[PDB]
Amino acid sequence: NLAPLPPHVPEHLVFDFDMYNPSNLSAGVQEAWAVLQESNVPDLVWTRCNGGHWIATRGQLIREAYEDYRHFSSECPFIPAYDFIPTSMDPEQRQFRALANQVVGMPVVDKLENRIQELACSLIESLRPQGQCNFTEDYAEPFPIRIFMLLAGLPEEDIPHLKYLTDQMTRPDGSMTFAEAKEALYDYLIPIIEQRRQKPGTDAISIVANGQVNGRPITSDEAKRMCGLLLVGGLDTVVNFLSFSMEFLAKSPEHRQELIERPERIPAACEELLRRFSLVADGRILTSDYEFHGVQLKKGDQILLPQMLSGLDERENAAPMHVDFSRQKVSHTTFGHGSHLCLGQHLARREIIVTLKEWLTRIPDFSIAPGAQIQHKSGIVSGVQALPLVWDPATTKAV
Ligand code: HEM
Repeated sequence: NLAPLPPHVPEHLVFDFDMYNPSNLSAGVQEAWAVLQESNVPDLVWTRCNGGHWIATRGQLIREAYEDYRHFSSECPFIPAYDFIPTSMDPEQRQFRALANQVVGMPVVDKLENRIQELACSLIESLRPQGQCNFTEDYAEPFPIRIFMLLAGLPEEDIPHLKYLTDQMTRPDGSMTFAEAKEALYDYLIPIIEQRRQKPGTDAISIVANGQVNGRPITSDEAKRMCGLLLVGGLDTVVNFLSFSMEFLAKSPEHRQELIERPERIPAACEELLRRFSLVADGRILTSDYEFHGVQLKKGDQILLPQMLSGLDERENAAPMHVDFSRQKVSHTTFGHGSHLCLGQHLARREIIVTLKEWLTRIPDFSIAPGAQIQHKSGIVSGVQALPLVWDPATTKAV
């Protein structure tokens, strides 16, 4: 479905890329997006897919647009009932982020690290003697939701229902509309926020519920909308990213062996994997008519600014599809750039590093299940549909 081409858009800039179903997704999702960086493709193009929108294809422009919040607004960040905070905001933004940093900043992640390891260990040990798993379902999906319950001081018994609600927001089975799933999340959070307003702990919800905004107490509406984002922001991104990384390690024994031999390289490897298997593609909306790098943008045009593409740009990193854990400068915008830079980036890195450290020492040798062709999916958060892995349980190390 190709939306009618707006009069202000010149035909030479038209490239009908579909962010939800790119051509040759079969070759890998990053590769599918990287078509936008072929030499015949301009730095800024218009697609008639998905309502019609601009796409910045190079890291320079992606970074610039994210820095220029006055022209490129977050009021409409998705192509093509959402009310989470502080996503859709462009003074308030700063205070909400400051409050979120209080609950997921480095000192919190540092305190949580060993608990993250103990969770990783328990999951891996549960899988280890089987000699197979679907990594995405059996390790990746249960992990970040459990980390959120730790962060937010919520009981383990609440996981199935909360997981169901967040699953309906991104992959509905039809039982709930997005609005219904969101409201049920709020029905869950509201009593807890109220309770911890009056009797706080040191968990994330307690800290949020007692925050201040513009010199007055954070409202219940503001607090639930922040807690909601802290929950959903760290689920599909981590699930899918872990899956891309493990798929790669399964298919590249030489890279796997490098991390087995030199575990001290795992933090640097994490960063290089974040670049190579970057997965988010958000956008902005034009606040006014604006000429950007020789291209006339119109007030209200949407522009896709794919975080994924900056680090894949050969102008930012040489031989960008190659994975090299020793890169001296790993340039990427995997966690975003500018005023909405991911608040969960420190927690996410710790989850990744802990996962790789524990998997590589317990199950150092694993492969893709023979005959399986790994399928990717594309959209705002690109991903791995399933990741069937196999290993010999006699090569593994028991707890
Ligand atoms: C590999 C994992 C992750 C990736 C790649 C990722 C990526 C991103 C990106 C690109 C943005 C900016 C979106 C934009 O500018 O439009 C963002 C924002 C955000 N992230 Fe993450 N994220 C990850 C993990 C997490 C985790 C674990 C959490 C929570 C614990 C989290 C919470 C948030 C929140 C609350 C925002 C909104 C920030 C704002 O608007 O001020 N993320 N993330």
